[PDB]
Amino acid sequence: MFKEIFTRLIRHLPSRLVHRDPLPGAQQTVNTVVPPSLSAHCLKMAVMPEEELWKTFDTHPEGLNQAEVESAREQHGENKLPAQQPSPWWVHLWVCYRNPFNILLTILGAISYATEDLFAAGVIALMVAISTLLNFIQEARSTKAADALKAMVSNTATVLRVINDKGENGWLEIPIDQLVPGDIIKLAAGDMIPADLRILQARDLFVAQASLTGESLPVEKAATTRQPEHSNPLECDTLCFMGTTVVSGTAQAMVIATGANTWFGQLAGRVSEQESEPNAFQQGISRVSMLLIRFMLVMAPVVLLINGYTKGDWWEAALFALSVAVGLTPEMLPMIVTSTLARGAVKLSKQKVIVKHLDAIQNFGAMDILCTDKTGTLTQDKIVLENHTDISGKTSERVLHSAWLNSHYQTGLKNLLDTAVLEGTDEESARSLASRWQKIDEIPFDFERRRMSVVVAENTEHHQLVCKGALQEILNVCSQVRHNGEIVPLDDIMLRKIKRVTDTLNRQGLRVVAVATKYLPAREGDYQRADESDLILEGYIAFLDPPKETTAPALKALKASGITVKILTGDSELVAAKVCHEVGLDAGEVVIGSDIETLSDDELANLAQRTTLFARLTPMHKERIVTLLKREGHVVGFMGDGINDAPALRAADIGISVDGAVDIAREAADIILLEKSLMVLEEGVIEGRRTFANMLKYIKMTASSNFGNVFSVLVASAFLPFLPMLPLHLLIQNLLYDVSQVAIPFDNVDDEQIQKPQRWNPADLGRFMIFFGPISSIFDILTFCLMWWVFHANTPETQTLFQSGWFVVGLLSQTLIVHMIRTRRVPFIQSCASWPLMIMTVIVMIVGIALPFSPLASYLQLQALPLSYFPWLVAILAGYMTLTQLVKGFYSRRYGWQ
Amino acid sequence: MFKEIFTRLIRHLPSRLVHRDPLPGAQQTVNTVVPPSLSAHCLKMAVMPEEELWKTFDTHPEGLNQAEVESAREQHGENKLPAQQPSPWWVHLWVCYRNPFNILLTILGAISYATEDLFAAGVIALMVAISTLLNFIQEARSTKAADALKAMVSNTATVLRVINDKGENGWLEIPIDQLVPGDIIKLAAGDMIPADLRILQARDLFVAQASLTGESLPVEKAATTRQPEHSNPLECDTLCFMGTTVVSGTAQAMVIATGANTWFGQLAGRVSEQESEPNAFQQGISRVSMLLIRFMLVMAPVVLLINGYTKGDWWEAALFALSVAVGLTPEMLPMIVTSTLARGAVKLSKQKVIVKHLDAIQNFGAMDILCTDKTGTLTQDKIVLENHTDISGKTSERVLHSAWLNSHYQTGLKNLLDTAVLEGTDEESARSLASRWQKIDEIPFDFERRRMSVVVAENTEHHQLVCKGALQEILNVCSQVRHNGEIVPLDDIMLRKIKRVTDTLNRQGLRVVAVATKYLPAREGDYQRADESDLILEGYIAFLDPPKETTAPALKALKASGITVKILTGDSELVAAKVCHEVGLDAGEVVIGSDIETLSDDELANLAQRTTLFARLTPMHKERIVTLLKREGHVVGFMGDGINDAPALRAADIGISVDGAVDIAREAADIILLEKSLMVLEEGVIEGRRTFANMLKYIKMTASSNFGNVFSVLVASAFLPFLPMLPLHLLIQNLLYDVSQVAIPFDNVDDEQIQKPQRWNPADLGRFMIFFGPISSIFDILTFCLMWWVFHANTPETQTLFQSGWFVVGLLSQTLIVHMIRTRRVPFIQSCASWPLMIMTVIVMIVGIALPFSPLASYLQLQALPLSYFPWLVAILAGYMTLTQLVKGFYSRRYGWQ
Ligand SMILES: Nc1ncnc2c1ncn2[C@@H]1O[C@H](COP(=O)(O)OP(=O)(O)OP(O)(O)=S)[C@@H](O)[C@H]1O
Ligand SMILES: Nc1ncnc2c1ncn2[C@@H]1O[C@H](COP(=O)(O)OP(=O)(O)OP(O)(O)=S)[C@@H](O)[C@H]1O
Ligand SMILES: [Mg+2]
Ligand SMILES: [Mg+2]
Ligand SMILES: [Mg+2]
Ligand SMILES: [Mg+2]
Ligand SMILES: [Mg+2]
Ligand SMILES: [Mg+2]
Repeated sequence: MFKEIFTRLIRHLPSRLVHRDPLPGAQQTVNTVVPPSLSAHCLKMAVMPEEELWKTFDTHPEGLNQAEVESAREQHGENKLPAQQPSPWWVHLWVCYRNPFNILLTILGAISYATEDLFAAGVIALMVAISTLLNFIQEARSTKAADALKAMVSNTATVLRVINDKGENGWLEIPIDQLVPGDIIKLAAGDMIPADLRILQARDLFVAQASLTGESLPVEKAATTRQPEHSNPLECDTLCFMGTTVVSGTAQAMVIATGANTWFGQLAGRVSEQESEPNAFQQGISRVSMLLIRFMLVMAPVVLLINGYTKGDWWEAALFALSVAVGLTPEMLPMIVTSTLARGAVKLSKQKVIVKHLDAIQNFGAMDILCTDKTGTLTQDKIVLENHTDISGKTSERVLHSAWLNSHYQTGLKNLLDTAVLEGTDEESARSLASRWQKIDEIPFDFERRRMSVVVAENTEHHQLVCKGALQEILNVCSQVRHNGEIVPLDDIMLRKIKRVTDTLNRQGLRVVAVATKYLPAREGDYQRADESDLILEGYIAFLDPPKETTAPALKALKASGITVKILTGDSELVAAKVCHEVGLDAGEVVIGSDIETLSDDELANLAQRTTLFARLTPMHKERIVTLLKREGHVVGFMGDGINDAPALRAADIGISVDGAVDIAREAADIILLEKSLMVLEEGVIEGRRTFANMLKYIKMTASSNFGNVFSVLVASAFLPFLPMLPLHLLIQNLLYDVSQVAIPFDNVDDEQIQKPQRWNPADLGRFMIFFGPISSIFDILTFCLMWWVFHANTPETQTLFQSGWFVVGLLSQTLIVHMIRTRRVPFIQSCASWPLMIMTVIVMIVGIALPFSPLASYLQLQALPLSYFPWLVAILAGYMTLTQLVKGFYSRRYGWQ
Repeated sequence: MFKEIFTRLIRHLPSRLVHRDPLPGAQQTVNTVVPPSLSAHCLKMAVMPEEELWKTFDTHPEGLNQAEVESAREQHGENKLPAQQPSPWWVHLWVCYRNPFNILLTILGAISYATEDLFAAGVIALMVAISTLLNFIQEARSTKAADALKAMVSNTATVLRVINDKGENGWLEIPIDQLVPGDIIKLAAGDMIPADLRILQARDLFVAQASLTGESLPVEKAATTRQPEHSNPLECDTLCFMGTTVVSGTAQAMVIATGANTWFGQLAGRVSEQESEPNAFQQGISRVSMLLIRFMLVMAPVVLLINGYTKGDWWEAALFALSVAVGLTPEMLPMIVTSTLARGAVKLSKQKVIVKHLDAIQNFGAMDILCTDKTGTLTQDKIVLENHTDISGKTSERVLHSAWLNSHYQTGLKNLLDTAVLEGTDEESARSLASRWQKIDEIPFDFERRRMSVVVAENTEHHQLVCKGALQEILNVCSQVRHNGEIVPLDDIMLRKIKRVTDTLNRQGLRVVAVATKYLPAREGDYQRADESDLILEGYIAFLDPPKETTAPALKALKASGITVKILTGDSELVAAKVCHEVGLDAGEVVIGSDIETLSDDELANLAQRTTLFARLTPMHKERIVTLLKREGHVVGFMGDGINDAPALRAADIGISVDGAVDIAREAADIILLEKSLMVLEEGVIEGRRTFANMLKYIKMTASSNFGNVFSVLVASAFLPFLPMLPLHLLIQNLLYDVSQVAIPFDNVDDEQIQKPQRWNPADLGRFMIFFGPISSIFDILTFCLMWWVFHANTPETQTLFQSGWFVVGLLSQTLIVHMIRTRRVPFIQSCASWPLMIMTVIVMIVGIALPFSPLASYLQLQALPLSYFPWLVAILAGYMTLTQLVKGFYSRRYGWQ
């Protein structure tokens, strides 16, 4: 067979609904080294004086009004990737109609009924047009809902603009897509860079450029270029590129690039190609579409040739065969995937879960392994008990004052320790310290040395450096200690005693943060990491973060569902073990990052397979563990809300980030939780499994019933001198069945199907179709025999009655078999469908019954049915339902439902 | 007027649905001193030898089988109060039909249509029968649901019985109602006494008889009488009465009394009278019923006299006037109160809230003040951090071992301290201590000395007494301390230093529990409270109970709703203040129980009005505060789950107890929470306010529309030579309107109405009826004019058309005005009714508009309506709706909706 390139009937969904966003910010290291044309304009803008910058981008210090921003947007464009542009509705309607199947339907109908048979081909075009509008309406509604949901959780940028429209200006929050070139914004810690910026002013701005330059260390950014030599576009100290984050400090800069014009837009190579590889969901959809196309190509030509050879009317035979094959078209596949999931997403929106792109739900339904960090999930972020002790254990006010100095002047990410220190310190001493001391510089949290430091001064002759951080990192650089109120050198015995005391504190669940203070003479030169040496240790603050009340029940529910919960923390092993024991999560053996840093990939994969608590991990360690976990059929999902957690989020099959997080974590994630709760995640997982099961059920039903009808009519034409149904009748049946199925996304789901992770095998759909098709065909042949013999529809002159008869049964069959195939169990007693499904089933059955007796039946070439047909119809329906219910067991035993 | 005794048409609901349970266990001190006949049988049973007890009650040590327990139940009766017996369904149907209004309806119809007018009086009886069956069905369904809900949370008793039916026996759990006389059960701490018991065996059984004997101190209970002199039935040491609780110890006893035969059944005086005083809900229902009866007595006789004088047919006039007055009958009042609330209760069942009796919902909707205890609600019961230090502060293993000895052997109620001590202690030392030491006696928690004590021994020569409790109570009795590993006398300076250290610990949120140990020579004599003296203090265990994560948001929501949250704790003031500060609840000034023990009632009432945190309270203090809080229009609800919290629960307007609590707290409470969560309580409060608003709306609509029709027909008969409607048509209209209103309990409620506590004023119903009645009357007179002039229904020979005309619009008015009166806002845009209400409205409108064209119309004396009447009825309906919407503003401004 093969010839996949020849087949082009598949219509793929837009790249926004499925597949991850093509702009993670980092992606991968480029090899083309960008185009040189851009990295001359970048350098020029870096060195271009600020005074003439206003005229270049037509920007004023006050800001931009509505007209100016609109003109800039129209001129330059939108701050979005090209793949993120929604199609116009008329384009969407046209592409939803120009598909080969509907065009061929209309052309063949016109050809068959061109000569002296008007109103026979006009209505057959009307029916396919109604089907096309129905599909377009469903797709448009679902896409609009999904796009609205995605934009609900989007990164915001603070821009001056004009509020009063008279020049009053202010500060707003808008999604990054609306940032036009030549716009003035301000930046703070935790806010990602929305677009390429020219730094206008900066106070201690430190940003993380590891996405682009590959260096984990933060890089300074000054208002004016302090670096000596330019000609390195990425390393210029006055420009910040999109996709980077502000580690610390404050700044105000002007937008200079937007959309593809940004460095990441085209220089990173994202715009060029970068569309060769699809994901698992797209591959499964493509497999299903190819299966349906193969089925149609195998079946429909046989019917066409048989009818044409038997009756001699090749055109009518082709039209009828195409009408039969309509039910198996892949054009339905978008709708389902677009509609069902979207509905589930809406329900997730009511459960404090926002899904960015729909396909993640599949992974979100098969997340057997869940890697999370303890604080925020396992324990409350707010700390209840904190005491500022000294080496001897006595309470020290000096340690608390130094902690306040280091936590009130720092401009980095806000920490639970910083908030607790600010709250605990009394107001009077707070004012005294604020008046006495003033900031001179800042050394941000590099995350390698794990030591945040701040330099302050109260006089122009001496500077005091105060640093906090993990106990071991502080101790590695301290030289002196204030034990007993004297500056005694820190000996090995004192270090061992401190380690014993801190281990005792940790085993109780108290984390330890040390504070060190150093005095230096007045120095104009800016301080760097090298100055953090020979520090005088002051004390260690012991604090407790209580485990959340919901943590234990949520973890129990998660492990009952089958989601193996693993912890990848970057704190002390003892604290993590105590937290896991208190929350009831078994820890087994802890594994430090130093060990895994040397093991082989296979050894680490096996260890992660047989481990639950990983402590003292670098972000590279977390990414490596997440990547190596997905080595044998395991779909691992990571949950992080840090600066460096974006690579880990992208590495995992599904990334989850809390709404109250840094902007990069939200942007790179796939699912956004409105709060950091495990119970919310568990409920969302249940709902997502329900939604995926509903979509699979929809596809299976609509494929199986149509294949059964195709088989029915396939073995019918040899012994019939007329068409068993007219193509118009088949189109009516398909439209009414689709109207009935509209409510399937709202169907209930059996608890058996959502008790385990779902592994979707597209190949199972073919076996399901083959098993559940001929059951309808047997009773369709029975209906043919009933019409031919009992009711004497033996001649073409009385053909129409024949057709009408089968029509009714067919429709009702397609409308009733649903209620006996949406289970592994016995319907209506052991399980029931949702009310909307019942309502639609009743409505469609009533319409199908009334259609032969409707006045339009003569227009639709339908003849009224005699009353003797009704008991036979009921008997056939009951027999079909009973037969399928009894035969479901064989399919359950042979292969299984899930 | 007066003559309230003469009026007896009001039907009261059964005493189980409304009003508290008449068996709190304690009630009040009796003055009749019981009947002497019972307190001779009680003494005889106390002194009657155990060997012959088996034959007296026909009980075997192995237990009782199904036949024997059934025979005993049939002979003696059921373990329930007489007021708790549900009525038989046939009795319920008969009492729901023998009401005077329906009987007079049938009698007057028969009298009017006795002579040559059959099939006219038979059908008028059929309609009232159908209405009676509808009312009975609704009442029966709602009562069954409420009774099922009440029995869900009921006290259980562990009884041997027979499981295998072959004599294997075992231990079961059955609601106390099934405990027949001569049944063998076992008792544990926290289980209330289900019925009068004869103690067969007892290990250190201590029970609280303060309900009966009024003594707070626990009383011993031995298998054989150890007291010297009998003839005091309450103080006999071998019998336990119903309504008492087991403070500590274990026992196995035999049931000797059941139902009213128990001491509390009739000797307490509960059976005799004790039904004079109703509650607020019953008084409001009675006021509404009296209002409706007075309105009927004012209106209907006038119509009867006018029609009888004008037309001369007194019997038909009386029939018609009674049919008009049907809509204002109080017979609907049970249904509503029985149905609506029940529906809400069902929803509360899905929100982990179980309502025992329906009336509490009203109080549960007006609970402006909520008194609760901190632990369990404010903070999690489980404690995260605990360290067993000594006086010098060093960690002491001896203190932990003594705590394990005192917490593993005690049989009292489990404490979080006991659980934490048991878990913290290592298994090896646990086994060593268990093997080394053994119990000799026990001194339970009297709650006055606040010191639980246990005496153990490792040799037959020395006994060690170990006691824990609050720090101050332990220190008040200690004499020596093990400071620095020596037995040094406890001086004042050491006491002051310990107090300073413990206050420092408390200010951080850590509670302090001290442990004292004493040595005694081997003494056979049983130990008492007097032996707790000259104890050697060992150490104080410091533990932390973290505040719940949901506490702060739930408290914020509660205070936003208007529920003032007050705390009545019995712990240290500093700990309560720290907890309140951490959870965000403002504390202001703490108040100790010693101060309030001396203040006057008015002073204490004012203080409680202007205070939030009460610490160091006795249960009497809590009861006094709760009682004095309800001194000015305040509905105060208490939440407790302790032994002594039952009087406080009964004192409050509404009592709330958690499902996981002692049996007495659950039994005496009014609402049972499936978990100790404030968010659940807040959601339940919102739902209960919704339910009460729905019931009030139902009553207001069904009264106002009927009064409007009554007024309409009242000023209509003078200028009409025929009845404006037939009584049969009126009955049909009322039945269809009731069918429409069936779904009102499912109506949505505006958030404005449930944003504040509800104060139900029955007198407002009359003003609402007077304001919203004549609007319907104006358009009814318009309909009369339309029929008389435009359609020329000027003679009795063409009377029926007239009637039929009005019929239609009449019904539609009563069916449509609903949608424009269930608001203070504009309908269908600013607020909408629930879908079931819309469905019922549409169905009833269709039925009413189709009845004149139905074949039964001739049977119902109804004539088909000309098509010209349809635009007129549509215009009349639109005008009536618009007029009501416009004039709603005047009613809202003059009085107000809520
Ligand atoms: N700018 C900073 N970036 C990262 N960590 C910081 C920073 N400043 C201080 N820290 C500390 O370093 C720890 C590293 O934790 P992360 O794993 O990066 O994030 P997290 O949410 O705190 O999860 P944990 O700490 O591993 S339980 C933080 O918990 C802080 O105590
Ligand atoms: N048998 C007992 N009955 C009552 N309290 C006891 C008993 N044994 C020990 N206690 C202690 O006495 C305290 C009195 O608290 P209660 O108010 O009666 O109940 P509670 O649920 O603990 O609410 P608290 O303690 O006031 S926050 C308990 O918290 C225990 O620490
Ligand atoms: Mg931001
Ligand atoms: Mg600097
Ligand atoms: Mg069919
Ligand atoms: Mg019990
Ligand atoms: Mg004893
Ligand atoms: Mg009316």
